[PDB]
Amino acid sequence: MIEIKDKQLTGLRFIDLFAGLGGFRLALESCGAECVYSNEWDKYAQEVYEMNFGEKPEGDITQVNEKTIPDHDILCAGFPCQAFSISGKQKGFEDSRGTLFFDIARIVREKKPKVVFMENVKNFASHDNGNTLEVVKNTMNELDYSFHAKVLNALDYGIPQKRERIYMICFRNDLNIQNFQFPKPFELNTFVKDLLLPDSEVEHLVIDRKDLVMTNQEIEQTTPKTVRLGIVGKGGQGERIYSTRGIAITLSAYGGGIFAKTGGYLVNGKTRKLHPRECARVMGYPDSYKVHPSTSQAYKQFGNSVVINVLQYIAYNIGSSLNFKPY
DNA sequence: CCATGCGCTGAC
DNA sequence: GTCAGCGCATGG
Ligand SMILES: Nc1ncnc2c1ncn2[C@@H]1O[C@H](CSCC[C@H](N)C(=O)O)[C@@H](O)[C@H]1O
Repeated sequence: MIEIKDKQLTGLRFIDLFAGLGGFRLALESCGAECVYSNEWDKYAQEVYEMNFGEKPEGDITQVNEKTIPDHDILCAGFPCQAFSISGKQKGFEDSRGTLFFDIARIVREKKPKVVFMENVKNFASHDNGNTLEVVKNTMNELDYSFHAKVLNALDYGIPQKRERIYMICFRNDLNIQNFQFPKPFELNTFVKDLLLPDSEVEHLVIDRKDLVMTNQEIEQTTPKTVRLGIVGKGGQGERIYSTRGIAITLSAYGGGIFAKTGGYLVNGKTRKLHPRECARVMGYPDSYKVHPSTSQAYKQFGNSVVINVLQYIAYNIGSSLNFKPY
């Protein structure tokens, strides 16, 4: 993460829904806000959250009464995506996991916070010919909010990863906010090779298979794009190998292949997948965050997560607007 | 629960 | 024709 000297959100309160590792909390806390409620149902995720922040998040949101939730200023939610991703089937609103937005809508109707900050995958902006995005937009206008949405790629904000996502921000109409804007892009000066750990700390992650079909040469100069070097098996998901001189591919939660959930990379002559700490780093987490002791569950958590740096520049821009109240 | 071979869809 | 995805399905 980045350091913030000007703390634009000092007296505001917010809630962490679909908490996961607490990516939204780290970001909003560095700007000065305070957390008064958190929710998440996975046994193991609750263990890490507690290890780092000190509290246990409430369970299943579908059976919690919206009237018991504390008063607050900003609502945060990175809702589920299996039903909208380009890698899965595409059932959408007909999916048992695709109805979560309506619970946000339900909680929003009672507490009426000032800001709503949500995140989901790129294909959500294009799913069902745009009907899904419109249902979200119109439901939001009906509740008396304005709707701003956009797709930002992480390689444009300082992190070496090709993770594309849609961020949605909405302000209550009494406020009359007319100057909100998404952060501007800038040049990348850090690459995958600058986040890696020493060779000794790994060894056990190396893979020597006899399918290595080198199909390109190692490049000699850095570049902000994924550069493919070879294939294993049939070159399907998890059997593709990349150069440590470009950027990482999107980390995932339920992925497969011999180089599962992280992909494979050519390092000092050998091919291997990434370590949980290198996963923390390509996602913007600080070395002081404690990861779960089960490596298998650690990989699933970083893959469902959110990149801190981008949430930080966006949050700062929410506060600037709330603070511009001239006579 | 953990490991790993797959096969289709979207935006060039 | 090329290439990538906060995934799905099946075995122990
Ligand atoms: N019915 C439900 N009630 C409560 N939590 C739920 C839920 N369905 C899914 N979840 C949780 O929703 C999360 C979606 S992914 C969100 C990740 C988070 N932004 C990050 O910083 O890590 C998962 O952790 C999932 O376990």
